[PDB]
Amino acid sequence: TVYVYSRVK
Repeated sequence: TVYVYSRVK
């Protein structure tokens, strides 16, 4: 679920 945490920024 980190894929998004890295995509957002």
